[PDB]
Amino acid sequence: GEVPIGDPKELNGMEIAAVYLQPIEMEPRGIDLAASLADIHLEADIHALKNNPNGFPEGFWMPYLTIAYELKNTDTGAIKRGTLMPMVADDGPHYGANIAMEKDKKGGFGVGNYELTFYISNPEKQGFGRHVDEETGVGKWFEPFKVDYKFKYTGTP
Amino acid sequence: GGEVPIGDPKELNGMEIAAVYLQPIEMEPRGIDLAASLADIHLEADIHALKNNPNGFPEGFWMPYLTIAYELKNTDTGAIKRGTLMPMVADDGPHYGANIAMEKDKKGGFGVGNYELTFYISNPEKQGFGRHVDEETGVGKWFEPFKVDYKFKYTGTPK
Ligand SMILES: [Cl-]
Ligand SMILES: [Cl-]
Ligand SMILES: [Cu+]
Ligand SMILES: [Cu+]
Ligand SMILES: [Fe+2]
Repeated sequence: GEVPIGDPKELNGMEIAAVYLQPIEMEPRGIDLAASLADIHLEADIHALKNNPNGFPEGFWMPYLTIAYELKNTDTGAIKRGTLMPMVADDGPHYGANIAMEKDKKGGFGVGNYELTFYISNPEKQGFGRHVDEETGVGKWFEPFKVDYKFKYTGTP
Repeated sequence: GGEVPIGDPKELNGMEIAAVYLQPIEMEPRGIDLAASLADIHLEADIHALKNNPNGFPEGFWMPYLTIAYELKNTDTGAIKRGTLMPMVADDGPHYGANIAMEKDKKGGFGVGNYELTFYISNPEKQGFGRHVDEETGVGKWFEPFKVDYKFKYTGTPK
């Protein structure tokens, strides 16, 4: 089961929530950190709100986002950064990454209080287009932004 | 509107794959597709998950990160052109599309007539989109690359 990370945020036509679960195994291999090296799988759950201004139907997954994360243990001061990758699981597409916590050879990423930040850029950064004609067009994309969560990490689930 | 349907939708590999066309559409960012003023149609592949999709996509969801090549053939004249459909969004949602010169393309016989359209579709892994494969959260293997074809009569730009 998935453990909630903080409270979700609504902005820029999107619901942006974070969860973690046990490490997963991803194909293609050699991209996501291997499950045996990780303690959690971190997911960003990002879906269109009602009346999304960029034309995405309510509830649709928001694709082609560029997303980085920053995870800070506020007890130890340890900070790490990485990027979340687009992928699909049994419960649909998301952006995810296996992450070493206890297993991080640097130390300091064990059980404790955390701050998580997502840094998110719009689909155009990856060449995704938008109609702009009168008949079928949609509005401009958001500028890059961050969202912050606070959570307690209680150990590899 | 709306979109002019091209042939009949196919249901294959856990997806509905339909083809439609509209008038040329103005797209941002500028420069990455053919300008509207230079085109006669906007061609789209309309691709969504069926129920019981074996790759974890909920019913109705747009299928993202597909690589989609098209071949458009005028069977009357012999004219052929090939291209890629690019992912983008319109007010009614995401699709794969391209502006295409028909009558305006003086390099071939792309006028009003009988057409065959083929899509060549590769799965999202070709673009590095991932899939869980662990027992707990994993999904089925991706489909191998495949083709679908449609026949339609092109009658000119919608007007
Ligand atoms: Cl929070
Ligand atoms: Cl057909
Ligand atoms: Cu994942
Ligand atoms: Cu389009
Ligand atoms: Fe999930």
